[PDB]
Amino acid sequence: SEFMIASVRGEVLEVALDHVVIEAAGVGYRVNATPATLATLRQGTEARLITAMIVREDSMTLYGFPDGETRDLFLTLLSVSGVGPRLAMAALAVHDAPALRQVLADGNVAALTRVPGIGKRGAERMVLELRDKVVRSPVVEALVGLGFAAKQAEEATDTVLAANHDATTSSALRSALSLLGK
Amino acid sequence: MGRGSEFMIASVRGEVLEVALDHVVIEAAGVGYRVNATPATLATLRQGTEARLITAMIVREDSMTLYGFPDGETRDLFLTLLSVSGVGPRLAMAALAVHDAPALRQVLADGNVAALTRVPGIGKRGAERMVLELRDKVGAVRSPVVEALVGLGFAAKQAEEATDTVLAANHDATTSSALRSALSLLGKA
Amino acid sequence: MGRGSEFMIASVRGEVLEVALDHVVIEAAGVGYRVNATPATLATLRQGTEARLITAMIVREDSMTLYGFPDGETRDLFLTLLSVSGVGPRLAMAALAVHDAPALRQVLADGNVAALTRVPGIGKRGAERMVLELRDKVGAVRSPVVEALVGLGFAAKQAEEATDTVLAANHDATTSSALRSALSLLGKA
Amino acid sequence: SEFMIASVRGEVLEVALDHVVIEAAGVGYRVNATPATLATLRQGTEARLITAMIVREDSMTLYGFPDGETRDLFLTLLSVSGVGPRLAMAALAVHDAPALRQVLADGNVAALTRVPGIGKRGAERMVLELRDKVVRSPVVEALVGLGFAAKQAEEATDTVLAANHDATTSSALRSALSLLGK
Amino acid sequence: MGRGSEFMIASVRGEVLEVALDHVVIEAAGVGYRVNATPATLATLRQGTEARLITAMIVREDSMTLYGFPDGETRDLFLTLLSVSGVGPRLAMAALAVHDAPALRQVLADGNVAALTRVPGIGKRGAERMVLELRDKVGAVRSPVVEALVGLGFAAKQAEEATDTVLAANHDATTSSALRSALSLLGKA
Amino acid sequence: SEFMIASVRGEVLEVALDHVVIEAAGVGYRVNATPATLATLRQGTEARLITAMIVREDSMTLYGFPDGETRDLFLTLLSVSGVGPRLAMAALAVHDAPALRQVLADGNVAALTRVPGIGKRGAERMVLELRDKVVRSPVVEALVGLGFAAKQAEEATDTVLAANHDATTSSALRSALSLLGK
Amino acid sequence: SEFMIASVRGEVLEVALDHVVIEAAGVGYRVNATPATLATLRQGTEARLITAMIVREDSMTLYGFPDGETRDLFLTLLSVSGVGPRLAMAALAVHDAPALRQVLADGNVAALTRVPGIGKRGAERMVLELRDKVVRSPVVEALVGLGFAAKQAEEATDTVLAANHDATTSSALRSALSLLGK
Amino acid sequence: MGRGSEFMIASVRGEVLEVALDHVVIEAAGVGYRVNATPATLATLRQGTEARLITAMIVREDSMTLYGFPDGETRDLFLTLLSVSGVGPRLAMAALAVHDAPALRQVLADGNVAALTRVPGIGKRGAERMVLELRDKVGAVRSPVVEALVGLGFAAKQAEEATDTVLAANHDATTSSALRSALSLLGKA
Repeated sequence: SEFMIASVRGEVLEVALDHVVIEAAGVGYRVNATPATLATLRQGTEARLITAMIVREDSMTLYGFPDGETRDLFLTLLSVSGVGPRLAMAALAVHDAPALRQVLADGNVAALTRVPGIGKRGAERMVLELRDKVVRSPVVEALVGLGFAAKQAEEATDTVLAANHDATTSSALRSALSLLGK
Repeated sequence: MGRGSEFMIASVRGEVLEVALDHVVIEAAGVGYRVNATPATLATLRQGTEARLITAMIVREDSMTLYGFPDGETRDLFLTLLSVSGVGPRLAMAALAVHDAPALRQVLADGNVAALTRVPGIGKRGAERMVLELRDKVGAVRSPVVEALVGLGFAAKQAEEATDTVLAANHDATTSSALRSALSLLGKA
Repeated sequence: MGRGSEFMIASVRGEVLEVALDHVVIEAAGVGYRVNATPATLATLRQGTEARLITAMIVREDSMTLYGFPDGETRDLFLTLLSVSGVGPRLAMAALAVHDAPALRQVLADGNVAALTRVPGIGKRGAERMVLELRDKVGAVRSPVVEALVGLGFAAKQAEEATDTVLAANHDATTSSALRSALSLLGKA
Repeated sequence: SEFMIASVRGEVLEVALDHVVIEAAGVGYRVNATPATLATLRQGTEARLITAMIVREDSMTLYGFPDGETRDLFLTLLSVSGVGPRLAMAALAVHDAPALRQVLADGNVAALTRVPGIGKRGAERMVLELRDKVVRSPVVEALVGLGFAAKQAEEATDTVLAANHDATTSSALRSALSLLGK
Repeated sequence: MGRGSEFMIASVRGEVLEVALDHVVIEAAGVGYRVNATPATLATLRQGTEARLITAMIVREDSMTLYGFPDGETRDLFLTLLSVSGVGPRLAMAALAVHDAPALRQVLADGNVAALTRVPGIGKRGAERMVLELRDKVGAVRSPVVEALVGLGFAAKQAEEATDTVLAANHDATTSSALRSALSLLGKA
Repeated sequence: SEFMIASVRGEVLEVALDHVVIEAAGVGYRVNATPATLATLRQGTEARLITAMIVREDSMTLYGFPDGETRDLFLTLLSVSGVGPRLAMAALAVHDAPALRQVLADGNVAALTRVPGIGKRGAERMVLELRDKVVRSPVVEALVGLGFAAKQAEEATDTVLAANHDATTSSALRSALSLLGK
Repeated sequence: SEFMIASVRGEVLEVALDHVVIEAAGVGYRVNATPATLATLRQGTEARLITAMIVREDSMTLYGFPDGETRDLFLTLLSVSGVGPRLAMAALAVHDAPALRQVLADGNVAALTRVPGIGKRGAERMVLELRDKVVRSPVVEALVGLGFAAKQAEEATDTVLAANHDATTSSALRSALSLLGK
Repeated sequence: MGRGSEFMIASVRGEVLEVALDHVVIEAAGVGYRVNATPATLATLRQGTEARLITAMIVREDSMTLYGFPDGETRDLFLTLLSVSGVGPRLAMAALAVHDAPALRQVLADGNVAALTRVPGIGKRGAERMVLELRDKVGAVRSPVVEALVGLGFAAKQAEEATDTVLAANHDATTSSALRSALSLLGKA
C-alpha cells in the first residue's frame, strides 16, 4: 500500500513479453507488466506506467499497469495469504482487471482455477478474502485509516458536511480532523 | 534531520500528478514518487503544478517509504516521534494529522495527555511515555556548535570549552568556522 | 533478463566520469552510478563521453550493486551464471573477465572443464556442476510465445496447443498478438 | 567497495554541520560529510560530492567527500572490525584524510585516541589492520582481485608489457587476461 | 502431529511443580518445563503428582514455547489452527480455552461463525476464513496408507493403486506393512 | 513471559560470582544469577533455581533466581525499552527484588541511577513504565489475558462466583469461560 | 555435519508412519523416520535411533535412522543444492540407504526419478555432486578437515606411521599434529 | 566462561557411545550429545565408560553445536579465541588441535607468529591480529572481586575502592562476601 515508486515515465527502450524497459533520466527501469498492458507500448516512444514497487531482502521490483485502479487491484491480490507478485501478475495476465474483478465478485471459482497456480481451495480463499474488497465515504475512510472508528468518523464528517455544503473531500477531512482533535 | 538518524531522500520536487487524502505523487525526472502526508500538508498541493516536500525516508526489510512535510522542522518532528518505543510511522503520521506540528509540540510540552489520547492508537499510558520521552525534546552560534561536537562523540564539558575558546579568539566566527576551529584544537594538533 | 529473475535497473546511460579497471562511473541525472564491468566492456568506454551499459541490479541485505555489460544477451548470461549454486556475482564477473561471453558460452556448451578451471575460484568439480547445470541453458515466433506461457505457469503441452491454434488461424500473427490470443483462449473465456 | 551511488551532483539546498542536501533531478539527497568538506559548499550553488552508499536492513545512507581517494579511505576504515560509519566519519572529522593516513601509517595511537570512541586497544587494532593499507602494479592488482595469484598475475603482466611497450593499463589487462584464459 | 509440521518435543512427563491458570511446570530429569495449557487441561493437574502432557513445540527467532494438551488429537487440532493465516499460538490457545476441542471442531464443521466470534480476537471475517480453511480439515488401513504416500509426495491416483494392489495380495496387511509393500512397488524395484 | 525452561534442579558443580553450573541428568546448565542468589548455593549439594530462558538468534541463556516472583520481576524489567538481560541482572545485583520493587514504586530515581547503565532519563522511563507494574482478580486477569475485555471478564466472574461460593480460581475460570462461550 | 543431538534412546511411546516418539528422561522426542526404520520399532519397548538435528529460524527437528552410516548419508543428501530434509527422507523412504547409495554410484537417474520431487535434471545434479561422495586415510582426512593440505597431511601421517607401527588412528593423528605444530 | 559470553550447556557427562577423531558422543539421560573436541581431548576418552567434558554451546540461526574440553580453563580459552574478528569455532578448534592450550597460550603471549601460522587458515596478518588482540588476554580475592564489579558495569576506580574498604573492614572476607559487601556499599544504601 505504501511504497516509493508510483510510476515511471520516459522512453520505451524495449518491449518484451513480460516486461518493458522505460528510460527516465538516463536510468532504464525494468517494469514487469501483463501482455495486455505491454501491447499498448511502442519502443522508441514515450510511455508512462503506474507501478507497484516490491521490496524484499534480496530483490527490488517494479510491476506496472495502465492506471492506478489496476495497480491497486494488484496490491489487493497480494493481501491474500499465498498470493505473491508473480501469481498476481499471472492472474491479471489471464483475466484483465475488469474480468478478474467480476470473477472474484461473482465467486467464479472455475474461472479463477483457470489460472496456473490457483487450485480450487486457493480460488475460494481468494473469493472469500476479496469478494467485498473489489465526498462523505472517502472522508470517513481516511479517518478510519488514520485509526478513527467508523462511528466517530462518520459523525465528525456529517457535522462538517452539514455546516459546510461547499466542502471538498480534503477540506471536510481537515475540518473533521480539527474537531476530532477536540 | 532529528532524533531519527540519517536517510537518503531529504526532499522530492517536481510535478504533482495526484493529490489523494493521505499521500501525493510528485514526479521528479520522470519518476513518480509516492510520499505520504497529512491532510494539512496535502491541501496546499495542486495537481498539474510543481511542488516540493521535505521528506523522511523509511527503510525496512520489506518496504521503502517517503513521508513528506512542508518544512524540515516538521519532518524532524516526525523522526522525533519515531524515537519513542511503540511509535511507528503510521502512528506518527496519525498524530500529526490530528494535531499540526505546533499543536503537537505544545501538547507534548505541556504534557497534555487528554489532547494526546484524542489520537487513535495512543492510550493514556502511551501518551505519558511520549510526554516523558519528548517533553524536553521539542523545540545560536555557541549551542549548535557544542551540539555538533557532542554528536561527534565529544562530552559537553570539553565541547563547550573548545567552543568558548574559539568564539573568544574570533568574534566574527560563524557556526561552521567555530566548529572547524574547535575540532582543530580538540585534535590537539 | 535471464535465469536470475527480475530487478529494477536494467541500464544506465549518461556521461562517463571515470573508467577504472573493474568498474566505471556513469552519471545519469546528476547521479553517478558505479557499475562493475569486465576489462573488455570497460575498454570501449571513454571518460567525458556518453555511454550506456545494460545492467543487472543485485540486492542483498547489506548491499546494492550494478553489474554492466555491452548488451542484454551478455547481461542475461551473467544472471544465468548466478543460477548455479556456489556461483556468486564476483565469480561470474571473474568468469566473464577471463572468457568473453561467446567463449564462455562455448566452453560451457562443449563442457570444456579445462578452460573453465582456468578461472580463479572454479575447481574441477565446480566446473562440472556448471557445465551440467548450464550446458543446455546457453543460447522464432512460436517458441518465444510457448515460453512466455510456460513462464506464466502453463504446461508445455497446453502452451504449444494454444500457440499452434493461434498461429494457424492468424498467419500475420506477431509474438505479442499470438500470446494475447493464446492467453485469451486459455482463459477459456 | 561495491555500491551503487558513487557521487551526487546538483544544487546545494542546505548546508548543515554534519551533512548537506544536494538536489539532483528534483531529488534532494542527504549526504553526510565532515565539517571540512562541508565548508567548501555554498547553498544555492551547484556541487558534486564523491559518495559511499551504505545499505543496511533498516537504513540507506550516503557519505560524501571531496574526492575518490578520501571516499576510499572512509570505506577502508569500515573494513576494521568495530569501526562503523559514524565512527569513521568522526575520525575524519577530527583528522583530515592526509593526517588520518599519516597517524595510521606512523602508528600514532595518541593522535588516534584523540577521537571520541577510539580507545587505545581500538587504536592499535586500527594501526595494525591499516598500517600497510593506506601500469604494472595496477594491472597485477586487477588480476589478483579477479582471483588470480600474485605469481601468475605478475607473469602474464610482465609478458604482456614486454611484447607491447605502448601498453596502457586496460590493454595490458585484456592481453594478460587473454593469455590467462589459456 | 497435524497441519503444523514436525517439531522435537512431543510430550513432557514428570512431577507437577506448579499449576497456574494458563500453564503448568512439569519437572522431567530435574528440568522444569513450562507448558502453556487451557484452564480445562490445567484442572486435571495436581501439584506434587506426576503428569504427562502432549505438546506442540514452537520455535521462533526470539522464543521457544511448549503448548500442552491431554491427547495427541487435541495437540494436532492446535497445530491445525496455526495453519490459518492470521491465527497464531496465543489465539489458538484462546480459541481452545473458550471452546474445548470437540466443541471447537463442531463449530468449525458447522461453520458456526457466531460461536467462533465469541473468541476474543476472532472477528466475523476472521471467523469465516477459519471455517473456510478448516471446515474439511477437522476429523482405516487403506486411507492412512494412501495419505502417508501422498505426504511423501506421491499423487492420490498412484498412491491408491499401489495400496489397493498391496491390500489385495495381502489381506493380513497392517498399515505399516501395506505402506512398505506399496513403497517397494512404487520404487519400481 | 512464555519460555520453556522454568527451573533447573540438581547438583551444584560450580559457584562463580555471576553464575552457577547445576547438573540435571548429566547436563550441566549454566545459569546466570546475582551474587545474592549465588551465596545460598554450595558446590557438591543439590539446588534448584527458578529460571528465565532467553532465546536470541545467536544465543540461548538461563537467568536464575530463588523464587518465581523474583524471576517474574526480571522478565518485567526486560519489558522496558532499552533494558536488556545484562542490565536487568545488573539492577537486581545492586538492588535485591524487594528494594528494586520499592525504588520503582516510590520513583526513587537516585537509587535507580546508582545502577551502572541507568541514567536519569532511563531511570524515569523505568519508573514510568513499571510504577504500577510491580480469587476474583486472578480469574478476571486470566480472561483478559485470553483476550476478553475487563468489563465482560468481571461480569462472567462475578456471576460464576455468585452461583458457586466454594469456587476455586480454576473452576471459576472454567465456569466463566463456559458462559462466555455462550 | 555438526549438530547437538546425535541419538535418542528410551521408551517408544508411539510409532506412526513417518515418525516415532521416544521418551528419554520424561521428555518425548519426535523423530522423523522412514517406514523401514519405523517397522523395527515397538511401542512399549526401549529403542535407540541415531539422529540428525535440524535447526532453522522457525523449527527444530530430529531425523532418525538405524545407524550412523545411514544418518550420515541423510546429511550428505542435504549437501546438494535443492535437496532439503523432507526430500532426503522421501528419497530414503523410496530407496533404502544401500539402494540409494548404488543408484547414485551407478548414476541410475531413472531409479532416482522414481522419487517424488526429483526430476531428471535434479537427479543428475545429485549423481554429479554425490557420485564420488558415497588407519592412514582416516588420519589424513582428519588433518585435511582441520585445514591441512593433502600433501602435508599425508607426509606427517606416513612419517608418524613409519616410526610407530603399533599406531592407532588417534595416536597417529596426535603425533602427526605434534609434528605439524613444528 | 570467557570473552565469549554466556551459554546454556556448560558440560555433558555420561556414557561414551562413540569416539571419533573430531568429536565424541556422550549419552546423558538417554540423549546422545555430539560434542566436538581436539584429538588430544578425545584420546582420554573410552567408549563404554562414563566421561565428562566441559563445553561451549554455540548457537546460530541454522545450527546448535557443543565444543568440549577437559577443563573450564581450556573451554574459556576457546571462547576467547572466538572474540577475535575472523576467528570462528572451526578455526579455534583447529588452532587448539595443533597447539594444546598451554602451548597456544604461550605462542600468543610470546607473539610467536611463526608458530601461529603453522595453523591451517591462519595467515601472518591473521596471526598478528590474534597476538595483538589476545596477548594480554591469556592467563586472588581482591582482583576477582574488582572484575565482577567491573563486569557488572562499575568502573575500575570505584570498584577497587569498594573492594579495598570491604577487605579492610573484614579480613576473613571470601570472594563472594567481599563482592556482596562491596555491592551493598555501592548501592549507597
